[PDB]
Amino acid sequence: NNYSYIDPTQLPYDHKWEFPRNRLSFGKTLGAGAFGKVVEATAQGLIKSDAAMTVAVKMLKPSAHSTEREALMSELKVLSYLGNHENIVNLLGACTHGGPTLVITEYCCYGDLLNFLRRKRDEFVPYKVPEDLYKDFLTLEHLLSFSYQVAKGMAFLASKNCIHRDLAARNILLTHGNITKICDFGLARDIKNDSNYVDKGNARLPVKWMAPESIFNSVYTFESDVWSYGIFLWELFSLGSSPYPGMPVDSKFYKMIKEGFRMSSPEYAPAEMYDIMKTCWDADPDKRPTFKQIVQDIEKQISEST
Ligand SMILES: Cc1ccc(NC(=O)c2ccc(CN3CCN(C)CC3)cc2)cc1Nc1nccc(-c2cccnc2)n1
Ligand SMILES: [Cl-]
Ligand SMILES: [Cl-]
Ligand SMILES: [Cl-]
Repeated sequence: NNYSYIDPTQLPYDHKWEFPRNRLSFGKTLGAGAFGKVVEATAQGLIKSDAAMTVAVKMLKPSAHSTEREALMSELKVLSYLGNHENIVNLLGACTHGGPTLVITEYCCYGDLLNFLRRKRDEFVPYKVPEDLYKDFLTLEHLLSFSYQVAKGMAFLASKNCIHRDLAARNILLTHGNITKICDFGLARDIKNDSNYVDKGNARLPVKWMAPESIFNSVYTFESDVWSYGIFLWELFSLGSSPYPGMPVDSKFYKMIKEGFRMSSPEYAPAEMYDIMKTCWDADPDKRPTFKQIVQDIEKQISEST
């Protein structure tokens, strides 16, 4: 089962979310996997004054089977259960009557964070971008803010007993004002053809982001998400590089993780952020920081840079 602690079969779908599907107008695909996709759409009458707005809509493809139909309804129940939160992609509505399940969220102006970092990598500026302000250079200040916002969103998920299990820059969205939103593409990512997912047993898993207890024992906990957040930090401060660069996931990789090999600091990581990474990758889950502790650590770093 994919729910470590919460039980979505006992969580109620709040009908306040229900939206008439005929008021959606579908546009371009934002991401697609084997069985699901997310599309841009315009929603009419979602706003009380009958102004139009752009949203993102998740739906299954005709390729989908009963398992995926149940999974999408479970996902909707979990998002409804989580409720509103500024660091999580905002649920706006859903369509459950009169057709297949549709899940409607806000549209995030700048897309996923991994591609944003790669797009901005070549013009990154560590300190002090004035006359150059119009270019919207990526700065160290932004990276610290991203780390802080994702940690705050993850502390929220943990406070709801929710385990992400695929925390990574590809599952962070960026909107106006350098604001991040944790999401989960899930079935709307083509993991079959994504080299960041690796065949393990009968599954395709994000092995380079996974804690050892998740790889070898299929254990998913608050503490295993913290390990993934450590890998996410490495992506962030390497400006979108793939982790363990040049290492295939093979028997040698699993042995090195078990033996205690860990990545060195990426080129742009402040020492105190690498400190967080190292503690997130402790072999002992009980010695990793909590997300709440990470939030307090990074908040101090941000106030000390200013
Ligand atoms: C339209 C939609 C429907 C559902 C979701 N779902 C989630 O974001 C999500 C996040 C966390 C959980 C919690 N869950 C707990 C259990 N573990 C195993 C999985 C995660 C569930 C759903 C997002 C979206 N939004 C979305 N998804 C992908 C891309 C985009 C997008 C892309 C580009 C521009 N703007 C938006 N927008
Ligand atoms: Cl469906
Ligand atoms: Cl969960
Ligand atoms: Cl060190």
